[PDB]
Amino acid sequence: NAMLIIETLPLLRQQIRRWRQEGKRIALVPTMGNLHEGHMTLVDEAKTRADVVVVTIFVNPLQFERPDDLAHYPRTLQEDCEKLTRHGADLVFAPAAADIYPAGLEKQTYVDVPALSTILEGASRPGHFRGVSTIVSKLFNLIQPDVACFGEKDYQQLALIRKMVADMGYDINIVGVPTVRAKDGLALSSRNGYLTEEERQIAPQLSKIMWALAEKMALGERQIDALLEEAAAQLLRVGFTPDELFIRDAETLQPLTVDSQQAVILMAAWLGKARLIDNQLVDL
Amino acid sequence: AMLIIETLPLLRQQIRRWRQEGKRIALVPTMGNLHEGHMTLVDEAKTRADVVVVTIFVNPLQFERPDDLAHYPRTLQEDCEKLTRHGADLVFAPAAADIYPAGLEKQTYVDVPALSTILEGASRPGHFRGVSTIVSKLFNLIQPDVACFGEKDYQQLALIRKMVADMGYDINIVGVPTVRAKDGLALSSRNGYLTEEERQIAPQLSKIMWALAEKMALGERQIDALLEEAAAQLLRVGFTPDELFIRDAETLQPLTVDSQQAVILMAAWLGKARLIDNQLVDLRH
Ligand SMILES: Nc1ncnc2c1ncn2[C@@H]1O[C@H](COP(=O)(O)O)[C@@H](O)[C@H]1O
Ligand SMILES: Nc1ncnc2c1ncn2[C@@H]1O[C@H](COP(=O)(O)O)[C@@H](O)[C@H]1O
Ligand SMILES: [Cl-]
Repeated sequence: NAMLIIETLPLLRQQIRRWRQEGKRIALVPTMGNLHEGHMTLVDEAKTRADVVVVTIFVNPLQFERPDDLAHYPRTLQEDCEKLTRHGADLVFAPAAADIYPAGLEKQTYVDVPALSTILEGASRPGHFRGVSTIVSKLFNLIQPDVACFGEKDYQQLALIRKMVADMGYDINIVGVPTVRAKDGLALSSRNGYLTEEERQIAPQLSKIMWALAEKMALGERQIDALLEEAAAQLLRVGFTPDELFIRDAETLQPLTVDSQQAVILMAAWLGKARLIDNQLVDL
Repeated sequence: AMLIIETLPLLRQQIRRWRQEGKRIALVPTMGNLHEGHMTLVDEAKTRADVVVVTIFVNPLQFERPDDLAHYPRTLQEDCEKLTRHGADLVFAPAAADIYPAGLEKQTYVDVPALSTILEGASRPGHFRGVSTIVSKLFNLIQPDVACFGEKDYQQLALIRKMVADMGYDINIVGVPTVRAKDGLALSSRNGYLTEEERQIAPQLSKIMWALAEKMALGERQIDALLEEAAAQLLRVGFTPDELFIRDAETLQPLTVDSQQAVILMAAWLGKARLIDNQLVDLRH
C-alpha cells in the first residue's frame, strides 16, 4: 500500500493501535531526516524483521547542546520521503517539536542512562545523550515497536540505547546495522559533503588505518595505548588532525578488562570543515 | 485461577498471550503487605479491563532511608491469598536482583522534574525518581491499557500523570479514593511501624486535617495560619509534623483567585512511622 505520512500524535496513535490490534510486528527506524543510503540500509534491515516499518523524522531539540544548531539542521522532508517510499517504509512520522515537547525542554520528563551518557562523546556534550535516551524512549512508547534499527556508525548512541532497553524493560530487539561505505571504504555521512575534492581522496585513509589495527588484535595484539599512539601519527602523516582515539569494551565503552568479550575501536579525525569518524568491532 | 509470576521472561509470555486473546489489561502497582485500600484498587481495575495485573515489589530506588527499606514489611503469601479473593488475574512479584541486576548505581532512571522536587519531593529527596523509574519499567513490561493508583499518594498520582503525558504512554491513569480504618486512619503498610499506643493517637492526623478543612469550608483562607495551627495540634498530641501544605488541587501550585478546589497535604511522624494524608476542599460557594 501507499506509504503513510503522519505529522500529528492523534493520527499516529490511531494507526499504531490498529496495527497492534491486528498483531502486526512493528519495526522502528529513528532518524533526524536529511537521509542518505546509510539510512536506507536501516530501513532495508527493518523490513526483513517486521511486518510494518515505521521511520521517524524528527530533529530533536533536547539533544542539541547549542539551541542554534537546530536552526541550521537541514529540513528535506519531500526528498526524505521519496527515498523512503522506494525502500518500502510503511509510515513516516514527522512531528513538530511543539507537539513533542509542548511543556518546553527544561521541565520535560527525561530518561538518563548513567555512565554511558557522560563518558567519551558525552564528556564534551553535557545533556546530549539524555536528549537521545529521552526521545528514543518516547518514540518506543508512542510506536510500540518489536524491533528498532540503529547504525553502528554512532556507536555510543547504539550502546546507550541497548543499555536503556535492558534496564527499562523494553521488549524490543535492538538491531545495530553495519556502516554503509563507499567503494573507497569511507563511511557514508551527511558531513562528507563539506570535504573538498582533494580531501575526499584522503578520507579513505581513516578506515584503512583503523582496519590495520583490527587485524593486529585478531592475531592477539593487546598493548592498547601504543596501538593508538601509532594511529594518531599514521594519520598526522597523511593529512588529518586527529581528535583523541579509543579502544574500549563494546558493551560498556569502559576500558577493556579480562572479562571483555568484544572490543570497539573508536576513531575520530579532522579534515578541513568535517570531523570524520569511524569504528570497528573486534571479537575477543 | 490467579497466576503468580516472578520472572520477567515468564511475565512477557503471559502478557503476549493475553494480547493474542484480545484482552484489555489493567495494572495496579504495589509494594506488598496489602490491605483493604489495595483491594479497592484491584476491585476498581477489574471494572476497567478484562484482566488485572497486580505488582508486588518493594522498590529500593524509592527508599531514601536505609532503615525504612530494611524493615518494610514483606508478607507475600498473605498478599497473594487476599488477591485471590478479589479476582486479580496475575500477581507479578519479582526479585530486586532481576529488576536491577547490576544494582542501582548504574541503573537507567526516569525523572519528572515538574513535580519530583517540590512538596513531598522536597521532604523526600530521591524518592520520586525511584517511583517514576519503577512505574515506567512496569509500564514497558506490561503495556497496560489502564493503571490504577490511590489518591492517598496524591502527588505521586499527579507525577505519574505528568510522566505519561510527557513520555507518550498510551495508558489511562485512574485515581482511586483513599480507604480508611473505621477510626479514620488512612490505611498504609507503614501503620505497622506504630506501637499499640501510637496506633490510638494516629487517627488524630485525620481529625486535625478535617478540622482544617471545616474552617476552609466556613471561608477561612489564611493558609500559613491554618497550617501553623494544624502543626500545633499535631505537636500537642505527640506527632512531629513535617512540612504541611495547602495547594490548588489540579495544579499543586499555591492557591489563586482562579482556584476552585484545594488539597490539604499532611505529613507527620509518629514514632517510627511517617504518616501522610490529604483532603480535597471545595472552595466554591
Ligand atoms: N553510513 C551509515 N551506515 C549505517 N547507518 C548509519 C550511517 N550513517 C548514519 N547511520 C545511522 O542513521 C541514524 C541517524 O544518523 P545521522 O544521519 O547521523 O542522524 C543513526 O541510527 C545512525 O547510526
Ligand atoms: N489507604 C489507601 N487507599 C487507597 N489507595 C491506597 C491506600 N494506601 C495505598 N494506596 C495505593 O496503593 C498503591 C500502592 O501503594 P503502596 O503499596 O503503599 O506503594 C498506590 O497507588 C497507593 O496510592
Ligand atoms: Cl516509599
